[PDB]
This record gives sequence, C-alpha cells and structure tokens, in this order.
Amino acid sequence: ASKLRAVLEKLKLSRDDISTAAGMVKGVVDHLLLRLKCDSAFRGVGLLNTGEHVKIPNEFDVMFKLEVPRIQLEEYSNTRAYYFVKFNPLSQFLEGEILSASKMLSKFRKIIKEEINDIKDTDVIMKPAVTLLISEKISVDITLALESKSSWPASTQEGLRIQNWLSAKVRKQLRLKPFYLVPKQEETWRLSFSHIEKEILNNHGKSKTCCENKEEKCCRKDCLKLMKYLLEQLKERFKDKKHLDKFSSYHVKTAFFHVCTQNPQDSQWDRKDLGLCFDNCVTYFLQCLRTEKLENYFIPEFNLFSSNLIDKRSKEFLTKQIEYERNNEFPVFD
Ligand SMILES: [Zn+2]
Repeated sequence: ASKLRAVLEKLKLSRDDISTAAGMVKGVVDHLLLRLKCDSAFRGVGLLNTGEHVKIPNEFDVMFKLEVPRIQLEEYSNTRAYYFVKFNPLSQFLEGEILSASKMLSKFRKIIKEEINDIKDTDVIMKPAVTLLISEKISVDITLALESKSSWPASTQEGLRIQNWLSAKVRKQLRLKPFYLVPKQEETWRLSFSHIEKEILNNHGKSKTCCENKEEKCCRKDCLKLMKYLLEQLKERFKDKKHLDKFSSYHVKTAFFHVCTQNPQDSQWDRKDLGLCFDNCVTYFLQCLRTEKLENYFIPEFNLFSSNLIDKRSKEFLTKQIEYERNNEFPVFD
C-alpha cells in the first residue's frame, strides 16, 4: 500500500522529462509524415491517435495508418490473428493478387532512411517496425498499419468481453470503428486494435464519470503502471541472463484488461484498495505464466504465451520471480 504509493510518486518525478523526450519524437514524426505524403503509395498516410511507451522512459511507439479500400482478408492457417490481404497506387506491392507486407514494409524503410539522413541538426539514426534513435537516448518505433473500415474479422467475435464492465452499448460502438493490419510467411499481416486499447484505458470505469470527480477515484491506471514497472524492473535485474526479454508491457496490458473484465465494478478498484487491486493484477498475470495462456483481449484463440512465441523455460523463470516478489511484498520496489 504505502510502498506502492511511494513507487507511483517516484515515477511521477520522471514526467517533466518525457515532456522533452516526447516533444522531440513528435517533431521528427511530423517531418516524416510530410515526406511519406509526397510518395504516391503513402498519400493517405496519417497518424493513429495523439500521438505510447513500452519503457515507462526511452522507448516511444508511433503508428502510421493508411486507408486501403476494398480490403479482403484470408486467415493464414486458422491462426486467428494472421492474414493475407487482397483487393490503385498500392498495386506495386502485390505479389500475385495478395498484398506483400515485406515489399510494402521495405519501401517504408527506404523513404524514412532517406529522410533521417537529411535532418542535419539533430543526430537521428536508424537501427514489426522501424526503430529510430534520436540524439543518443530516446528511440522511437514507427509502425505502418493498413486501415480497414469493414466489420471486424470473425476471430474477434468472442473478444472484447467488456459487456459486464463497460456495457454492451459501448462494445457495439467500439466494434463499428476501423481495425488495423500490421506486417507480422513474411507476407502476412497481424490485427491491431491499439486505438481501442487506448480508448478503454482512458474511459475505463463502469461509471461514466469514473475519475472525473473526487468521489470516484479508482486505481485502475495506477495498477497498470505498477505492473509495467514491475516487469521493467525485473528485466533490468535479470539482464545477466536476458531470458526475460521476450516479455513486454503488452503482455501486462493484456493481462490487466482481463482483470478489469473479472473486476467490473468501480468499487473493486477503490483507491484505498491499491494494495489488494495490485495483488489481483499480479496473481492473474502469475496464473497466465503458470498456465502458459494469455489470450489476446480481442482475439481469444490467439495465445500470446504460446510455445511458438515464448518458450516454456522463460515462462517458468518469470513465474518463480514474480511469485517470490508477491509472497515478499515486492522487495524489487525497495
Ligand atoms: Zn477511474
């Protein structure tokens, strides 16, 4: 309780520094926004949202969207999340009727690499996305996404189980918004709902006025922040072995969404209960590791904790560490 509020207070001390690390990212991103818009295949390129951190802070995430009419999806080998694209200026990227991720992605690179070599002032360099490093500290991941305005694919029909939490009316309204395809067969694309993830986090209560007044302060955002921070701290400490580096804040974010579904009432996230809500988040994540199952929140048959993605040994390792931390009141938080 008191230890975790001290952690949150420390994290806030870093906020008047993102304000200068994110401001520098953004100006490099609008500079590419223009050059892409000058290429004939990336003319309807824009930004998705305003406008994410995997490290919470030197990793920054920006997604470039791109409207593509006449979309058509073919599910790669009933993997639920991976698709080929079929149907214009994008005809240069197709290999036999289907849209080639690797071709479209590889010209994305050339155009950006052509540009970071022309910003002579700031020392930006290049190193599922393209990673830039602005002036030796803060990097950014730039992801290209295709936008489709059609109904969501069949593998999402049982996902986004927010009915008992955010209501069926909101689930209806969210599923009319577009969805996105990100390049990972190497010509396959992966569903992305980053835009929905952000909206659910910022409009996160059963009560429409959750966190808009002093009588309704939940600790939902503070639990996700602690969870992401727990993982970051553990990865730093276990860097002599580096067998935690398959895990990412997106696993924590997904697990936190499942816990929101389990604890749908704002009274289960009362700020006074920070210690117990955080514990709820950690034990669920723990169960995900021990069962080797972490369902993508939108695609239930897509297991992020598969053996394909993360081997058994790494999950066993993180289990033993999180288990020890939870049974000892998180000494990793000092
Ligand atoms: Zn709230």
